[PDB]
Amino acid sequence: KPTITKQELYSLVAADTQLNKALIERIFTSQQKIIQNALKHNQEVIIPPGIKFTVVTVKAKPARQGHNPATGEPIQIKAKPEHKAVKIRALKPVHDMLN
Amino acid sequence: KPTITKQELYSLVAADTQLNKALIERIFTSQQKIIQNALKHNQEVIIPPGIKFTVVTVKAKPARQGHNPATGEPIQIKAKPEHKAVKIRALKPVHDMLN
Repeated sequence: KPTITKQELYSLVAADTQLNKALIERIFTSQQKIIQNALKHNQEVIIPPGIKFTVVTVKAKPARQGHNPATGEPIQIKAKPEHKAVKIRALKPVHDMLN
Repeated sequence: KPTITKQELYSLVAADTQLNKALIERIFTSQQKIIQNALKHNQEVIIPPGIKFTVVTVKAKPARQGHNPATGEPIQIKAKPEHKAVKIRALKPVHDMLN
């Protein structure tokens, strides 16, 4: 049994909720933007079925200096400066989802 | 800015969509029971806004003794048995949410 896509999820929800699949997708889009707007304001969000959205800070990687092993030619890497990233954490009900 | 509770999210979605909160809650309840039922059939599922749900077999890990790096306080870590676990991975839309 293969993976269940977002678009099949919408269909499965709509049939189980007995609601218009278009209204269903309106809901998740509203959630999607609320999650987005909060994170941008460094606000954390918990969504069903128990996932926590975090804003984490990523350390800067300095610019680096190397050589091609075969040809001895130099290669370089840009410095990737420190930035903000998004982490999700499975909460209590997601761990217990198999119980 | 404080964390938005799983319950506070419902209120915000209910206002943005102009749906009643109880209608919002029935949708996510249905989404939970579909995730839960598919994972218990070892089936993968993708949910908005871009999180993938996987069932993995986690190996047994023996108990170990850690240390608070700044004080040297010992901290024991209990042994985990061989268990099945729910793993969630963030996809591109979530990792791009701050962009």
